[PDB]
Amino acid sequence: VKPLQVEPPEPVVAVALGASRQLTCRLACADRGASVQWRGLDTSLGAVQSDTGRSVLTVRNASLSAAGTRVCVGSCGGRTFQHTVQLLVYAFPNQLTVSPAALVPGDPEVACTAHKVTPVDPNALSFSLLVGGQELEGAQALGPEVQEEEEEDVLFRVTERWRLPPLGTPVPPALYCQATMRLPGLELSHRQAIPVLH
Ligand SMILES: *[C@@H]1O[C@H](CO)[C@@H](O)[C@H](O)[C@H]1NC(C)=O
Repeated sequence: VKPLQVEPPEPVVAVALGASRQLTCRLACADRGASVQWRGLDTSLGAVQSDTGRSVLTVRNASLSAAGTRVCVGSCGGRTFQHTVQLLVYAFPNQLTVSPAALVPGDPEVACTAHKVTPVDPNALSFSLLVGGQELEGAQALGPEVQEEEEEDVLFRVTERWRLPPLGTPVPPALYCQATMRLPGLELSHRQAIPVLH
């Protein structure tokens, strides 16, 4: 095993807005002046270096400013070791709004808005329009519209819209909007019912 080890070891660690995470950097060293440094936001909270074999970095009540690349550097007997890990701070939406909130057969469009979300990158944040547990075939996605929420941290409001196909017979009792967020080691989802009236 390498002299320097970080737990957790993954190159990207995701932390929710308001949550906590602890990164422990351990350096095995027989010599006396072994040093462990946590840095990466040196222009900000700053770098911290100690004569030690163990240094723990803790993010508490994570804010978006906690995000960024951290590096643990260990020095033992003139040799230097490192581990680089990106902290990703995200906010999964705490509310979806569907418009219209209920559909009548024949309605041509439905919109689903995710509130207070970040990141908005479509490679992480996705929207699906389902009937049963399957994607509704023929639903044309008009593309996410992104805006800031009103005024730490600035979060976003993201709306997907679909032109609807005929819903067919038998008419489904509901559609569902699902917002899904995919990050390293994580898949988060929010499915909201859309009643179909009449
Ligand atoms: C967490 O952070 C926010 C500031 O963004 C603060 O308003 C809230 O009270 C904090 N919670 C604690 C425990 O300090």
